[PDB]
Amino acid sequence: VLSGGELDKWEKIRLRPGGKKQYKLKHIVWASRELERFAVNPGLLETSEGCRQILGQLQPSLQTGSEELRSLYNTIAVLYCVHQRIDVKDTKEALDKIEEEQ
Amino acid sequence: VLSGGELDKWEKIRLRPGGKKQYKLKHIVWASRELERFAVNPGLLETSEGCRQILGQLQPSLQTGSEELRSLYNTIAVLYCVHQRIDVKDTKEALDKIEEE
RNA sequence: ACCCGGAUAGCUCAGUCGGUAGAGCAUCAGACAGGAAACUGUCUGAGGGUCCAGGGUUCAAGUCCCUGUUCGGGU
Ligand SMILES: [Mg+2]
Repeated sequence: VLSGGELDKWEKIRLRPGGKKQYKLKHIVWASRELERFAVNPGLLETSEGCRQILGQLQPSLQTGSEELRSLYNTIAVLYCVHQRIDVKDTKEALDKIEEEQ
Repeated sequence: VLSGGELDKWEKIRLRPGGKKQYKLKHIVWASRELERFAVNPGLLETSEGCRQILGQLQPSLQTGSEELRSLYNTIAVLYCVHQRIDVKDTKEALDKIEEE
């Protein structure tokens, strides 16, 4: 789902801006599982374009969505910046670079 | 109640194993205070034997004791390992080194 | 800008009188029933956290006080 060099990037990112907690492998695994429970092709995770399609498919449901959904949307955003080789240090930053594209 | 060199060790020990809080003087003071209310010589604190005597004297009362008592018993244990020059990094280790005997 | 409420296991959430934290799902391993078998079910165990960040009170803070960050809701 992620390359070798990308993992080392992934494992450097923090969940909260000032947090002392950062992403691990468990997040990717769990994300692919929850992707199927929502009737989505988990294969779309290993490409930057696949994530673009997923993120846009979930953008609307976010406003009315549950806390469990936003969490998923966030993890995919962070994972998108890694594929795009965009450098980010925490989830907030990832969401910002994704909104800058619009 | 404590020597100069022992203090430097005392104030390095952590209350909780991974805790970011460490022992200070207020703890030793507070322990001697609670000692007087129970009719015990606080002078027994500045000796390796004095703490050994207290710790064994309170072993029974522990099962039925208050939360504030456990606290006292622990603070005294740490104070014993410092007197004995036994190396400990937190209260937990002190309790372990006392049972290892 | 102001007021209110959240932040705790990979995720959603509980946590009582302050006294070092639990469940559900997820992940791993195992057991039992039916079945030659692939399999279809039922239960059990384990790992996994320092409780957003920084200070303060206290012998002792997830818990009480203040600040910052952040999310949602309201005016
Ligand atoms: Mg969470």
